[PDB]
Amino acid sequence: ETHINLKVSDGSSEIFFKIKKTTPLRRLMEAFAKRQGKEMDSLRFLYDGIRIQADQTPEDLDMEDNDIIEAHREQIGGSTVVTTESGLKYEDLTEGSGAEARAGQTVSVHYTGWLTDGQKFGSSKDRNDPFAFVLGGGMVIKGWDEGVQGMKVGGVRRLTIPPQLGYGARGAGGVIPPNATLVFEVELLDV
Ligand SMILES: COc1cc(CCCOC(=O)[C@@H]2CCCCN2S(=O)(=O)Cc2ccccc2)cc(OC)c1OC
Repeated sequence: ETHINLKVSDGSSEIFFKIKKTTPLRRLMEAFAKRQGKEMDSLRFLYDGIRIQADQTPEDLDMEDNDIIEAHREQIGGSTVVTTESGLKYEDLTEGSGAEARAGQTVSVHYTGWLTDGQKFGSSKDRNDPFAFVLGGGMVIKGWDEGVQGMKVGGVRRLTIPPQLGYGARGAGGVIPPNATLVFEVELLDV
């Protein structure tokens, strides 16, 4: 056999590939990162608990048909996920500089949002149009009004938003179903 099938899983997104055994894994890794809107740089791919480098081939790693590659985010700065009283979770992927965003300020952000199955349902980067709103003003979902408070400019924060802080029993956009937990990465551009 010259080719094998591989599954890459990050716990949410799973993507299936068929790769020639002598092909470097770079293209597969890039494909998985692109599907999440992310750069390959912000991800780590493991096979049999060992990190894969882009130049390595399935042959190099003795991979077999239907083997699994696990995908993770690694932030060099570390990972601390905080649960709030409301059940919101936040994780500062990057901490910003300067003053913290406060309720009542108009902020400008970039964001991407996904379902817990990894499906991207929206991004400001799609129209390359930052999104502005009045923080704590009730014009965005509750999880955002709560979760963007405390961010600093240049910060990127990952919000995990339970449905009562999102779209609840209604869902939205022909994409988000009832009772869906939402994941956003939000970049604070200005406050
Ligand atoms: C369910 O409650 C509300 C929902 C909205 C939705 C419009 C604003 O959108 C958002 O809150 C979020 C965060 C800010 C960026 C855009 N989104 S969004 O979730 O990505 C919008 C979306 C796009 C595609 C499919 C489904 C949903 C506005 C609201 O206020 C006018 C709401 O009431 C507080």
